[PDB]
Amino acid sequence: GSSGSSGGPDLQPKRDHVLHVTFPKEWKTSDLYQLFSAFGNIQISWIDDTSAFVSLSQPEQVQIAVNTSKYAESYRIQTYAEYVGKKQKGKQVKSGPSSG
Ligand SMILES: CN1CN([C@@H]2O[C@H](COP(=O)(O)OP(=O)(O)OP(=O)(O)OC[C@H]3O[C@@H](n4cnc5c(=O)[nH]c(N)nc54)[C@H](O)[C@@H]3O)[C@@H](O)[C@H]2O)c2nc(N)[nH]c(=O)c21
Repeated sequence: GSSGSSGGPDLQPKRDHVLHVTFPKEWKTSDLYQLFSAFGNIQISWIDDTSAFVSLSQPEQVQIAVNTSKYAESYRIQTYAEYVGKKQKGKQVKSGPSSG
């Protein structure tokens, strides 16, 4: 990093070790630390009442969390790149996402 290098002059993604997580509005930072305790130390960055980003120390841990979330029924997990690739959310259709 700021020590003297960024990996190269290329413009590839920088979030391959980061997840996006979706949950009921009653979930807390403590439930998130409990969910991701399987991967050691982490970092958490909110974006709504019902979703946040979560950083992990390896992309292998990201792949394991994305595989294991298929069995969850009180939360769900995807990569940062999946969240970006689904940004066209289309949440409601009564008039449009501009109105709900
Ligand atoms: C602790 N939180 C926070 N949030 C959601 O994340 C948003 C950003 O929070 P934060 O990073 O702490 O930044 P701020 O210092 O800017 O926070 P702010 O002064 O707005 O005060 C906190 C807000 O978050 C709400 N909040 C706290 N605890 C809960 C909770 O259990 N559920 C919900 N749904 N909201 C909570 C407060 O009422 C206040 O408005 C933040 O704006 C919010 O969207 C959050 N979301 C969940 N589900 N759980 C949490 O533990 C938190």
